[PDB]
Amino acid sequence: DDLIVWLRGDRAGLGPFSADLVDQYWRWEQDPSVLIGYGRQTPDSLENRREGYGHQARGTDDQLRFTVYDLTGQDPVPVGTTAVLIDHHVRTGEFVIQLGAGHRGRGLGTEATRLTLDYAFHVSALACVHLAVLTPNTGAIAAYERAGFRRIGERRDSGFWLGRRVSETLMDAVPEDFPGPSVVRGFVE
Amino acid sequence: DDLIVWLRGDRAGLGPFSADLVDQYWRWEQDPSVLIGYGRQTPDSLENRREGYGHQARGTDDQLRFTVYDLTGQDPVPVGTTAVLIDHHVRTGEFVIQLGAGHRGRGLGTEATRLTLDYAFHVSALACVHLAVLTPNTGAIAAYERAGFRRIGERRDSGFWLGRRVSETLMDAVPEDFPGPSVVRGFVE
Amino acid sequence: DDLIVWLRGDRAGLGPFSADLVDQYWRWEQDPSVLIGYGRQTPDSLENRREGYGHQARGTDDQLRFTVYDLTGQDPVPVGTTAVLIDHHVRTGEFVIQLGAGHRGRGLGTEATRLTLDYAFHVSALACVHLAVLTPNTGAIAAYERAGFRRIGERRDSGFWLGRRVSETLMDAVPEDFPGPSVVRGFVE
Amino acid sequence: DDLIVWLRGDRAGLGPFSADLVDQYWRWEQDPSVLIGYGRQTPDSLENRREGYGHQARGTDDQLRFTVYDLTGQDPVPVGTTAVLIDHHVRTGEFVIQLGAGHRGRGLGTEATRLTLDYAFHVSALACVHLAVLTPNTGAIAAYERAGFRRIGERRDSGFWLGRRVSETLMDAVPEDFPGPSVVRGFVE
Amino acid sequence: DDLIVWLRGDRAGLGPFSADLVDQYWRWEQDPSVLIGYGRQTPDSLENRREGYGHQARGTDDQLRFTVYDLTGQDPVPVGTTAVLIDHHVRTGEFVIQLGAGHRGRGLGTEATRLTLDYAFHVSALACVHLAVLTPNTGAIAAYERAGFRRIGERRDSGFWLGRRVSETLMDAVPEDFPGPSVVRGFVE
Amino acid sequence: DDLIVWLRGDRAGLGPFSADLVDQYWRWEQDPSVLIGYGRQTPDSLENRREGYGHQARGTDDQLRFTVYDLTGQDPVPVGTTAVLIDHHVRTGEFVIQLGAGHRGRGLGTEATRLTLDYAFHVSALACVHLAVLTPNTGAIAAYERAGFRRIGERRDSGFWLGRRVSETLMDAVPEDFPGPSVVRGFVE
Amino acid sequence: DDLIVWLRGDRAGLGPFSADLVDQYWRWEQDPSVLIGYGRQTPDSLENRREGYGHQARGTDDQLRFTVYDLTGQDPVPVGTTAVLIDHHVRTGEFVIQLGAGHRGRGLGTEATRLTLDYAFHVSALACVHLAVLTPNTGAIAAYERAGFRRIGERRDSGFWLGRRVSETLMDAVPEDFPGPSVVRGFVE
Amino acid sequence: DDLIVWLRGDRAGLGPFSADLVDQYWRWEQDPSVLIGYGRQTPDSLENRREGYGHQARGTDDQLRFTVYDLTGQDPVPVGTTAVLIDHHVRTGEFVIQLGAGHRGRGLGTEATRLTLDYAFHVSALACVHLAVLTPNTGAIAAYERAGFRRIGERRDSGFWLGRRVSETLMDAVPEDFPGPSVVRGFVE
Ligand SMILES: CC(=O)SCCNC(=O)CCNC(=O)[C@H](O)C(C)(C)COP(=O)(O)OP(=O)(O)OC[C@H]1O[C@@H](n2cnc3c(N)ncnc32)[C@H](O)[C@@H]1OP(=O)(O)O
Ligand SMILES: CC(=O)SCCNC(=O)CCNC(=O)[C@H](O)C(C)(C)COP(=O)(O)OP(=O)(O)OC[C@H]1O[C@@H](n2cnc3c(N)ncnc32)[C@H](O)[C@@H]1OP(=O)(O)O
Ligand SMILES: CC(=O)SCCNC(=O)CCNC(=O)[C@H](O)C(C)(C)COP(=O)(O)OP(=O)(O)OC[C@H]1O[C@@H](n2cnc3c(N)ncnc32)[C@H](O)[C@@H]1OP(=O)(O)O
Ligand SMILES: CC(=O)SCCNC(=O)CCNC(=O)[C@H](O)C(C)(C)COP(=O)(O)OP(=O)(O)OC[C@H]1O[C@@H](n2cnc3c(N)ncnc32)[C@H](O)[C@@H]1OP(=O)(O)O
Ligand SMILES: CC(=O)SCCNC(=O)CCNC(=O)[C@H](O)C(C)(C)COP(=O)(O)OP(=O)(O)OC[C@H]1O[C@@H](n2cnc3c(N)ncnc32)[C@H](O)[C@@H]1OP(=O)(O)O
Ligand SMILES: CC(=O)SCCNC(=O)CCNC(=O)[C@H](O)C(C)(C)COP(=O)(O)OP(=O)(O)OC[C@H]1O[C@@H](n2cnc3c(N)ncnc32)[C@H](O)[C@@H]1OP(=O)(O)O
Ligand SMILES: CC(=O)SCCNC(=O)CCNC(=O)[C@H](O)C(C)(C)COP(=O)(O)OP(=O)(O)OC[C@H]1O[C@@H](n2cnc3c(N)ncnc32)[C@H](O)[C@@H]1OP(=O)(O)O
Ligand SMILES: CC(=O)SCCNC(=O)CCNC(=O)[C@H](O)C(C)(C)COP(=O)(O)OP(=O)(O)OC[C@H]1O[C@@H](n2cnc3c(N)ncnc32)[C@H](O)[C@@H]1OP(=O)(O)O
Repeated sequence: DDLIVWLRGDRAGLGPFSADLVDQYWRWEQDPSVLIGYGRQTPDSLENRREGYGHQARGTDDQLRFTVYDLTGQDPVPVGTTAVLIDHHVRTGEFVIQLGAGHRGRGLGTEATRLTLDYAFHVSALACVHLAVLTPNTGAIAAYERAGFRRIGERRDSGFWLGRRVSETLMDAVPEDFPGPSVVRGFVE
Repeated sequence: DDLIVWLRGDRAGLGPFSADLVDQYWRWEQDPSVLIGYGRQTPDSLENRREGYGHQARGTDDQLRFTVYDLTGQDPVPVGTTAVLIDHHVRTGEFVIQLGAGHRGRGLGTEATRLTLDYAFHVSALACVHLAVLTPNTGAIAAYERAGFRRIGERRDSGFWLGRRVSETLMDAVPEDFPGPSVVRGFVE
Repeated sequence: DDLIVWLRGDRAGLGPFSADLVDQYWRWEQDPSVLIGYGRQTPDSLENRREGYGHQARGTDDQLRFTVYDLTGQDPVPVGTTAVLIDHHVRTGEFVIQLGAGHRGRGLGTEATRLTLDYAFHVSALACVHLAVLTPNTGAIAAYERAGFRRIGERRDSGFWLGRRVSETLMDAVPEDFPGPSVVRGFVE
Repeated sequence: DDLIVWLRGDRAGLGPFSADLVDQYWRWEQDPSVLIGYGRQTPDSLENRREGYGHQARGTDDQLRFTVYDLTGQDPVPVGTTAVLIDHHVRTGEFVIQLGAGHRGRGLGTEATRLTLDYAFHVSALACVHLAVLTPNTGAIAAYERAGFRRIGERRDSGFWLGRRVSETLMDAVPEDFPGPSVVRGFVE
Repeated sequence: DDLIVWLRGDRAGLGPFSADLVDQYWRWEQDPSVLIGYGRQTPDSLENRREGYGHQARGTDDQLRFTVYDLTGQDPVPVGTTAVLIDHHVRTGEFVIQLGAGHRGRGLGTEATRLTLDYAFHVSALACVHLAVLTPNTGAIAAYERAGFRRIGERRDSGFWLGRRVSETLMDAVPEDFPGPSVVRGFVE
Repeated sequence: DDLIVWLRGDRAGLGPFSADLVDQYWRWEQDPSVLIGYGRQTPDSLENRREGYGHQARGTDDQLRFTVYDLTGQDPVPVGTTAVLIDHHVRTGEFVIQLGAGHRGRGLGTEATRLTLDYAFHVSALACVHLAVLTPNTGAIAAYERAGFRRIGERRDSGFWLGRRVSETLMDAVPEDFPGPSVVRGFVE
Repeated sequence: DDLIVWLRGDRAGLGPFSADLVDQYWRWEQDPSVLIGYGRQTPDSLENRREGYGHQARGTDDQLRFTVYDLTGQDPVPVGTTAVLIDHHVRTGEFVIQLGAGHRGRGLGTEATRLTLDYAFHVSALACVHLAVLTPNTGAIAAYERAGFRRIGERRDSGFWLGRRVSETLMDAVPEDFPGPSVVRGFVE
Repeated sequence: DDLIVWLRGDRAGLGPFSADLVDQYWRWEQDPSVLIGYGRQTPDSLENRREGYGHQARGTDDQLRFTVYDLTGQDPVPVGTTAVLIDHHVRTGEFVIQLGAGHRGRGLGTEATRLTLDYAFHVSALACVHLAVLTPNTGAIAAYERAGFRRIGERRDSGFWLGRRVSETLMDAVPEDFPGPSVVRGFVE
């Protein structure tokens, strides 16, 4: 009962960024695959994440932070995190996502991204959500395309993939391109 | 016995803004339906609400904060919160209200608003209580009209409803329009 | 040359909220006619205004503050102040205005309000600008109507006019109702 | 002699971000045309810019700030500012530029951007410089293309131009696409 | 389960710099053989190491710190520490390593250094990793050569070995010289 | 008379790091040629150098800082700076040097480096002075070789020269290789 | 197992300056015989020693502090303390030693001093260790001579022995005079 | 008249450590010959000496600091500094002295040392004054011997002279060996 779920899809759900899961967040974020995908170069320390959680909690006015839940089992189980950094001046947000090691390839990222778009469009009233993703990270590309993002173009020589200088793909999503039924509309009506 | 009730109506009651219910207040306020109705765009964090409760408690000179109780059962059960921000210079207040997910449609909002008007008129000696409500939120409109509010007009393009730009309805209530018997008069006489 | 002018109309102009004019701002704001029109009940002290100017200058992210200039003479002469309090979450702002004692009835308020609407619509990208004005203040009503505001309705018994309890008129303006040519479009094109 | 010039082109030059010009920087940055082009919605206050200059000066490890000079006259005259925010983890920077009101259309922006690219590529050893520009700002588009930037694509509905929701163009530049002779190579050899 | 392992080789592995092992780190670092090899002249105090651990944890942006694990047994057992001090301006790092007294000569240092090179090249995207080692410390020389380092030369009279003034050997490693299969590539692909 | 000179050679001299020359030090250090030679990527701000001078002055226990003087004229004129960072544990120091734009190629760097070696060997009693220099910086190589440094080797891919990844040359000097007469011996005997 | 031993001789050993033994250190140091031998005139208080231990632990860069162990029994038992105050500028240290009341005359001081010399010469790379000892303290003289110290001379009238003004003997030791096998060489080879 | 003189000999005198001469003290102390003689390895900064003067002035309970005066001219002229660090527990002090560059070889050091001994013996009531001097510094040896010091012995390999490891000579002086008439006795009788 402690694990609150706000948005419930068919396969995934979103809930708040609970403080009981800060060590799990640290372990997910310091996985080498996530470091490669994000492009972070150094692991962070657990003490520093524990300290940073308080500042993350205080600064919530222009930031969405969710814990994604796998709803295929009897009870929800957290599988990753999603975040949108909101710029209230232009109604846009920047989207990032990562899942745990054992939860990838099962589709949870696609519906997690779709639910994040639903929340950002229909609760936050954002006009555009955009992301930057390293070009070789093709799985994320496909997940974002099916979630509702569209390709803008490639920013040449702007990241490292396994030490090699590679481009990164810029993608964006707009409310009129949002696929599938919206859970938030079900909440309101 | 810990749950203090000040005003007791037929279906609802009002009591103080107890500190034992801060987590319940957070869970009510972060529900997506309440976020849509209020027009808030980002969830707040539990730590930030816990911190803010102390400041809310200290600043009570020009602020009413109540917990609404359902009195239909054997014991009172809290179902929502009501607040009036008081401007002592002109004897007016701004009214907001929200209930929990499972308590809507049973009428508790109407008598909660009516009791809030009774307290604001007959204890706080306010000359006018007003509110701003998004136009598509028709249930709140009907509840406010039966509680004692009257429509002023529509403020065009001043809010978002499911990402769509919509108007909001301005309403106000005056003591000479207060319907039904007053509990506070029963307290005094 | 010290008096910077950003927007130049036919009769009026807008510039920044200069620190050399804080005493003039205090004298304008403490005039009994402005106190009656705004509904403020006590004069403020010059020391307190001098202290507050620094905090006003620091907090500029969601606030417009202009000094209105009379451009009918050889050089600009400041005649009043205009302000818009911006709510970035919904792209709306609340508008207030006052002129000095000897500058009223010459039309400067109308073009000052119109230029403020031009700036708020075409630079700040606001969807709605609204105001609250005491009903007996009919001159302000006419000035706002010709500037581009439209009447919403009356909030009953929500202010004092010469000690008498009176209503206040709510007005709003939208970009599609903005009259006349826009100076900002001339800046851009 | 006080105006230091580091890079000297045919028409323009770059020098340090001198503290004697903070008021001129404020006046340039608060011009309505620059506010429209950048997409900033509120003017900043002179006191706040004066305070911020110290923090800008202290934080120079990952930030380039230049004052652009017009070298067509007998002595250099500052005409604008250029900045690159450096991300040392991936050797990339984000580029912004603005000129004063009377210096546009004379070409100074093109060589200012080209010299900024020369410095960023050949002194800072950056692999990619990128920018975000509102689509209707076509003059900046042409200036950036001739300076050495190439178009990536359009980020849909991510900015306001005169209150209208418009897209913004993403551009980037790489060392192998840098046009013309490099001044920095002349410094070294 | 508390002992996290990120990189797993055949004989060794790398994990985070856990706080539960600060006393073990102190005992390893104060061993006379490690003091001779590093060239440190005075033992450090346990209280000072306990204090320093917090500062080491906070400063992780340009520093790699690993605990090396022996994976030959049923469960991982920590045997030493490796560190890379990163200079993000030029994509280079300085490498140091020490093992516990009973774990030397079994090969763990070679694969620990190789895995550190793998992480530094393929996650941190470093172009060069270099080290300084006292010339008489021939075992470390052989371990570094087989791990992937190459000899640069000798810095004359720049260290003490058992009180005698001796030279130190400078070595470096580049990605194109990295031997053997990379674990990180297995993580990504 | 204010310009103190400690060591006087035939062409050059060394004196203390006077506070009257902090702006001249800033202008020398921010020259693009010095930034290329040192490998620094961003200019520093004058305010930050002025602040840092106090901390540089306080920390003199393990640091040599000199201003080099040209003694060919009637009076000494400062032409550059030299520094040695001392590690008292092993009696070694790291050497850096830069001259002003108009003073290079006249030989002053060679005798400045030689006098710095004389001071470091015969006053500081250092056993080894070493340096790191980018390989394409051949003039510095020749100056250091004639001053008394000897080549160790090349550290591959450890710096940028005009944006290109290049190696850097490691050099060292020992007292028994110190060429020419020593001024310090003249001071003592 | 808590009692760490670094250097192990035939009769004695040296380990770190453990915090569990601060009261034992106080009791040893306040013994009247140690006060006479050192020449201290007043006892120190236990609270002051407990406070000072933290500062002693923090300042370890130029200070050796050991606890001497008697290794004749089954387990090590601490019998005294040895200290060397290091001057890193000239590679010299000043040596002091005291044992507990019941451990003198059994030889432990001689090997404790010899092991301290071994550590100071072969780990700290000191060129000279010296001491000052009151002339009537003949037992310490003999112990120091057999440990490896040689007599310099007598500093006349520079101490008190039982209230009488007496001279103190100055002694020093150099690596080339170090007697017996070195444990540290066994650690390294 | 500002230059106070306490002790007046035939050729030299001693006075207080005036604050008007802090820059002259810095210039004397940073002369390379004084650095060689004392054995200091790095010059100190003028700001640091100016800061340290206040702390030197406050701590005068166990410290003598004099400015030596040349009394051969019409008025006293300061030529150096002398200091005695007093250990009140045993009535002993450690003596140091340096003169300016142009005042050596004229005998002023001998009478300055003799007057310092007179003050230390007959005002401070010290039983022994001692010094440590590098062995090659033979002029200081002769000056100290004629002033009243006697040789104790040589501390082997405890200093550097022009980079060479040399011994230092230990000397001491006692009241019964004080040569010549005492000025202080003339003050008292
Ligand atoms: C915003 C940024 O900066 S990008 C950073 C992204 N974060 C990371 O990469 C960290 C590690 N990766 C992850 O956490 C996750 O993989 C995410 C969040 C990127 C989402 O990836 P997934 O959850 O696996 O996508 P998902 O599981 O919904 O399925 C995506 C589709 O991509 C396709 N796909 C998967 N892998 C590959 C591949 N290697 N190549 C091509 N296509 C692939 C599959 O068809 C898959 O459909 P299916 O798995 O449902 O059958
Ligand atoms: C002040 C502001 O800014 S408005 C913010 C209001 N807060 C929220 O909307 C948060 C979510 N909603 C709520 O918490 C509650 O619904 C409140 C506080 C608005 C009150 O709503 P309710 O308590 O359901 O009104 P209530 O239950 O007293 O009945 C209201 C009447 O509205 C009518 N009504 C209910 N839903 C609808 C609807 N979708 N359409 C039209 N009419 C409706 C019904 O006839 C109902 O009568 P009944 O339910 O007693 O039979
Ligand atoms: C936002 C709020 O809370 S309302 C607070 C308003 N502030 C104040 O009232 C302070 C004192 N008043 C003022 O500073 C100014 O009068 C303002 C800012 C309200 C603007 O008023 P004005 O500048 O005089 O309006 P303006 O001069 O542009 O002309 C307005 C028109 O109103 C009409 N008008 C003026 N007075 C009256 C009146 N007493 N009755 C009816 N109509 C009138 C006139 O036709 C006039 O047209 P004209 O003067 O150009 O010929
Ligand atoms: C990075 C960002 O976020 S974009 C923010 C850009 N900043 C601003 O827009 C603030 C206001 N504008 C400016 O300060 C300047 O115009 C800059 C910095 C954008 C550069 O613009 P300019 O300096 O005028 O470009 P420049 O003068 O070098 O010439 C650019 C070319 O664009 C072309 N051009 C100019 N105006 C237009 C126009 N309205 N439509 C189409 N093309 C145009 C011309 O052919 C011109 O060539 P020319 O003027 O040398 O004959
Ligand atoms: C970066 C610096 O500043 S150097 C500081 C290094 N740190 C230290 O020296 C502290 C003490 N030493 C250690 O901790 C470890 O010995 C390390 C980290 C240096 C690595 O040494 P090792 O782990 O023993 O190397 P490793 O075990 O992988 O084998 C190295 C090879 O060197 C060779 N080798 C070992 N000892 C010697 C020796 N005395 N002489 C010559 N060759 C030797 C062996 O052939 C060995 O192969 P093998 O042991 O697998 O059969
Ligand atoms: C320690 C480090 O990190 S290296 C950083 C060095 N700093 C810099 O490079 C900043 C800019 N450069 C300088 O300040 C100076 O050039 C220094 C300090 C490097 C010294 O260079 P110089 O003072 O010119 O050397 P110097 O003048 O004594 O003469 C050096 C010799 O190099 C030779 N030389 C000069 N230029 C070149 C060249 N481009 N190619 C080959 N050889 C050259 C000449 O024969 C010259 O002899 P000469 O000039 O007396 O006839
Ligand atoms: C550094 C300074 O300032 S000196 C301060 C020294 N500290 C103290 O004196 C405090 C009290 N004393 C002590 O703690 C210890 O006695 C120490 C540390 C000085 C060492 O003294 P010891 O450990 O007894 O010397 P040790 O036991 O190794 O033997 C020394 C030799 O001196 C000789 N000796 C002992 N006592 C005397 C004596 N009274 N007269 C002459 N010779 C003596 C013996 O032959 C002895 O050989 P042996 O005891 O092995 O048979
Ligand atoms: C306490 C310490 O740590 S020692 C540090 C001493 N400080 C310094 O050395 C700094 C530089 N030197 C000085 O400041 C001064 O020389 C001092 C303070 C050491 C005193 O030296 P002086 O004042 O020259 O001694 P003084 O002038 O009184 O005469 C000393 C005698 O030494 C003899 N002497 C002088 N130089 C030499 C020499 N190179 N070799 C042998 N004998 C010499 C002379 O016979 C001289 O007699 P005279 O000069 O009166 O005819």
